[PDB]
Amino acid sequence: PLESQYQVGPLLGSGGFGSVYSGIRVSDNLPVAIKHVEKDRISDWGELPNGTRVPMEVVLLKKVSSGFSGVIRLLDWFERPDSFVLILERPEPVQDLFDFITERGALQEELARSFFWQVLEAVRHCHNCGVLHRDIKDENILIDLNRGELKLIDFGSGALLKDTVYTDFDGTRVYSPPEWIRYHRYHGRSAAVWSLGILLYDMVCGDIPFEHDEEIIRGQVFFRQRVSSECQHLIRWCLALRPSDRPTFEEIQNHPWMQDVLLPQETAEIHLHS
Ligand SMILES: COc1cc(-c2ccc3c(-c4ccccc4)[nH]nc3n2)ccc1O
Repeated sequence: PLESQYQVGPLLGSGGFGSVYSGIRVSDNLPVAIKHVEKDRISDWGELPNGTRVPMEVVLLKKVSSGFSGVIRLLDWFERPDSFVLILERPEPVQDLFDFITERGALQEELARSFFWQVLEAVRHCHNCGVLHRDIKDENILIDLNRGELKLIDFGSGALLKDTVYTDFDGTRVYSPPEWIRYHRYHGRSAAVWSLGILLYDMVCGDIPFEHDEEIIRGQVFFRQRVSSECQHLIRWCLALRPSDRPTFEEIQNHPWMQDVLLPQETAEIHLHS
């Protein structure tokens, strides 16, 4: 039982990530996070080996929880009469990237580079395990302050990665690409590159570039902060209106702006205990 091996605590973020509470694995006092989702509110279901009917979030989580510390890992899960319970890693201390940027404003390019590199690595990992996140944004990224490591969270809007067209989407609209707004269809990788474009802009500029469908459709990027030419090119590239014109992950990590990133621990020593 859950009440048996974990000591449940208060809600986290007052409903920021939905119904997730802080907890402790009582056997070793491991900090965990405990997410509840009720069956009635589940739109997308999956099948686990051995045929157990389970929310897609769990299949995706099982596939990406391999020990790579770029994504928050699923330690365990339980089924209850009317809901499901997830036990997840809880970094300590930790801060959400959205709150980090809010408090700090536009990040210095050295720091945005380290962060953005880590996020790419995490997304590459997901794709390699057959998972498309679909909700990449600052709110879904945690910072492990001690180690300077970023971690992806919230795979609730995710899908199995496929090479064919997607026609559904339940993520954040201002992070969605022109194809979705205009046609309600997209391909996984080029849409993910678009959202990464939005994310990077948010990091260097302190906010998102588009607030309405029309701004997204137009694809004009105005920079309100001082941003290097190299970084501007990368952002404008990811935010190409035509999916085909967008870079591949390899092209992004080979971009000149991306060269000579800091190691996560270096990043923490320089920027996190500033
Ligand atoms: C990796 O997959 C998922 C992860 C989460 C999620 C959310 C908040 C989390 C915190 C935390 C700890 C302290 C403060 C704030 C957050 N720690 N670990 C978390 N995990 C929720 C759904 C998912 O599918």
